[PDB]
Amino acid sequence: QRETSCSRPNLDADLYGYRWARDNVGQSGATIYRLYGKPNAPELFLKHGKGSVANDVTDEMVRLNWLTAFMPLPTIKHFIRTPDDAWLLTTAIPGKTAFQVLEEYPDSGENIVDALAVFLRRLHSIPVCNCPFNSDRVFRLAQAQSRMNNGLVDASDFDDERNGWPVEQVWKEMHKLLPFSPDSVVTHGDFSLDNLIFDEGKLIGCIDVGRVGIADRYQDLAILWNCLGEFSPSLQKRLFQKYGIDNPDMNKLQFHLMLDEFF
Ligand SMILES: NC[C@H]1O[C@H](O[C@H]2[C@H](O)[C@@H](O[C@H]3O[C@H](CO)[C@@H](O)[C@H](N)[C@H]3O)[C@H](N)C[C@@H]2N)[C@H](O)[C@@H](O)[C@@H]1O
Ligand SMILES: Cc1ccc(-c2nn(C(C)(C)C)c3ncnc(N)c23)cc1
Ligand code: NA
Repeated sequence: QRETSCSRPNLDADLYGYRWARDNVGQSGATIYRLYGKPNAPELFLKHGKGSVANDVTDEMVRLNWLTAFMPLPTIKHFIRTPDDAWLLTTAIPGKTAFQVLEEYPDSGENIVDALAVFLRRLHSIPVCNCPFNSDRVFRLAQAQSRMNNGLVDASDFDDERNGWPVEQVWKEMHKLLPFSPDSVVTHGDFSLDNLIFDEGKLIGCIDVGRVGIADRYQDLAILWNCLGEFSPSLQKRLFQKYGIDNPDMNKLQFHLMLDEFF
């Protein structure tokens, strides 16, 4: 059947009367706009990806859409995909990042880490049978290989212990840590202090979920542990203690930190 009846059925009016600011200025990836200062309307964020980055913004859109059923996330107001562009408009989660609150309230360090650990347990508790996204080490290693071969790796942003290493050395050394035992949980993928939002003293949500998928829990623990290393070894140790691991697996920890060097 081809019913063949002639019938017939955006982003412009969604943005009426907002002030525009351009955020996260010196960071890679999508251009980020903060929309604010419109009376009687919530703050919004608008991501714009061109070229390969449009795929990244598209990845984030579908992971927001899926994961919001389980966790507190920004809400998708509008998304557009054209052959070379992606625009993602979301509601802002009010508040400050974990990083911001740690700097502003140094004495709150322990409470902040406890909250991050509990939040991480909640995410990791989502049964994997719900998750349509694969983010496992095999998938991420292939992504890392392509980024290295495409010349995209930021070799000046390596951790201190790999400062000045050629990217190829990191690649080679990382492979010596394999194989290790399979563990699969729903992960965030970039669980840094920048991507967790606190408001009025409470952890109310996470952002930047474009790498969400099934992976080793150390994908999230490692990145966060690394961030806490800017502040104190005791906050790093407390993360694992609150999460409930007796003996942090230093091999998996090192593997996932090396892997994140490529991203
Ligand atoms: N290229 C884009 C990526 O840039 C950062 O990721 C990088 C980390 O920042 C680096 O680590 C440094 O910064 C940490 C705090 O972020 C510090 O604790 C750590 N001691 C520092 O060496 C790490 N070596 C590589 C990782 N790719 C962003 O987070 C990530 O979202 C973004 O996609
Ligand atoms: C100081 C600060 C605070 C928040 C954000 C932020 N970035 N982003 C993205 C980048 C995911 C759109 C957000 N998305 C939703 N809510 C947010 N609050 C943010 C950024 C910087
Ligand atoms: Na939600």
